[PDB]
Amino acid sequence: LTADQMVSALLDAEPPILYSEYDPTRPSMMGLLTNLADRELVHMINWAKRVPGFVDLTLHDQVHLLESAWLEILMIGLVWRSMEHPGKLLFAPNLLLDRNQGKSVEGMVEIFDMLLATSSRFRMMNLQGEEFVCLKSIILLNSGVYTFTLKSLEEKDHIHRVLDKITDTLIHLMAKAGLTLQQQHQRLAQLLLILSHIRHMSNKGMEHLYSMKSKNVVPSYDLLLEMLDAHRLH
Amino acid sequence: LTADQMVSALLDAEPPILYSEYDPTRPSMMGLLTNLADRELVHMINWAKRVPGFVDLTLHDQVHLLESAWLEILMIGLVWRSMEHPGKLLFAPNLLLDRNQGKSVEGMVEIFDMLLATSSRFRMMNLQGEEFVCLKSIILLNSGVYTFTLKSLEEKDHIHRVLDKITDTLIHLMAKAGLTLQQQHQRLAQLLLILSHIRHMSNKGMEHLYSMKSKNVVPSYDLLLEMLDAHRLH
Ligand SMILES: CCNCCc1ccc(CN(CC)c2cc(OC)ccc2[C@@H]2CCc3cc(O)ccc3C2)cc1
Ligand SMILES: CCNCCc1ccc(CN(CC)c2cc(OC)ccc2[C@@H]2CCc3cc(O)ccc3C2)cc1
Repeated sequence: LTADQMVSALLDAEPPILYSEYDPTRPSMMGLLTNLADRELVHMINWAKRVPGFVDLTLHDQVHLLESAWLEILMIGLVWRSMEHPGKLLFAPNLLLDRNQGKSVEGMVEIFDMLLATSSRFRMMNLQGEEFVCLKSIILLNSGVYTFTLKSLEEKDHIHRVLDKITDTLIHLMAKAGLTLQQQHQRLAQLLLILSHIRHMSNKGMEHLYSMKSKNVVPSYDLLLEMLDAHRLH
Repeated sequence: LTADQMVSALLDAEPPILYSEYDPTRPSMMGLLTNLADRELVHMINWAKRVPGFVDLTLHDQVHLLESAWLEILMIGLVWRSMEHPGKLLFAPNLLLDRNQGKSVEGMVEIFDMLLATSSRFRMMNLQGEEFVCLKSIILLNSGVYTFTLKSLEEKDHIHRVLDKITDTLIHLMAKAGLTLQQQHQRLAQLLLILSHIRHMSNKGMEHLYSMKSKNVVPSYDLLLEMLDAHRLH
């Protein structure tokens, strides 16, 4: 694929923005966030299978990547959605929350605060949609590569080749916009350093989920495999 | 500073490699690792104060950065030390451990495994010492920038300016070595993506320390401030 075709593939693969399920005519938070994220995950699977190179991996490796990255992907999506809404997190168009509304759950305002900080950072850098889809694909391919035989060596080589292709695509987007070569590598670095903070927020979020001690709230490898291991009957 | 002078400053600022304290004539693990890391932290402070731009920050902001980054810095140092020792972690020249020797502590082999994976990754990329010192400085300036007034806006602007200068330095190292422009941004991206895994390992390690429920094992803000807030009487 060319860089322009890579971008086009990623934009067309974008998942939709889902709504929270609550009667708007009625006067709770963990349940809304749980239901929303669970519905988003199904669309995640569909999106990941359209990330170029992802379906060339073994199904086992596909599951490992999604297992490691799913919460990071949910959060970067949230941060991107919330970019143009200072001080608020657009979990859904009908669920736009501020940090005060997170005080009703222990541990929530801390996570809200980091998401709000990342969204403000996105805003100051004026993150573009084309950069955002590249970053999200990078998360999917990178976050689990470190926890994977002759086959595994070939899978890791392919992942790094795709990641390199995404780097080239980000640089190409930046060159097309008229940035100097110095501005290009400076902006590439700034965007990739943000991914370390997204990892950070995900780990804090995973801590919260595991503390909930709920059977199904963290998606199992078997569930993720069931979702990814689709048949060809449709 | 020029890029060559930046590199020279970072190399000269490097901390020493400390030894574990144990009678080698005698026949335990958490205690050795605790003592070693605590002695390393004092040298960390000295090193951080020599990272160009770091001492231009407020002392409050200096402490915040070190509080967020100290375990990441310890682990990248470990991974770098262990690079030329496949399957082992060189905690110290007299404490070279394999993953089997981590099975004696619950949760240890999992952390060992991620450190070993990162060290193998360093080895395959043939990480250079000049790149390593740049990456370590990036960790110090980046890992806490998201949890910080007119003064704070100026502090964050300065941090991003220094980070941009470190990006330029990494690219300069790569250009001097004869890499193409494409190889330069591909390698920059590969190195910065590794920092997301170092964040990951640090968060898992922080989880372990907080579970220990030991008063002094996680350095307090006040302790870090006491260490950083030095007088000019020597
Ligand atoms: C798919 C498998 N089962 C998912 C079940 C599930 C998922 C998420 C949560 C809520 N959670 C866990 C980190 C959370 C908690 C907070 O304070 C404690 C603050 C913010 C959050 C996220 C922040 C990102 C985010 C993005 C979205 O797109 C949608 C929701 C959220 C909530 C509960 C249960
Ligand atoms: C400075 C303030 N007080 C520090 C007190 C302290 C620090 C560290 C640890 C041990 N720990 C916590 C993550 C650990 C535990 C493991 O399994 C459970 C495996 C590996 C580790 C690290 C891996 C990196 C690393 C690098 C070094 O340069 C030296 C040691 C280590 C151990 C205990 C107590």
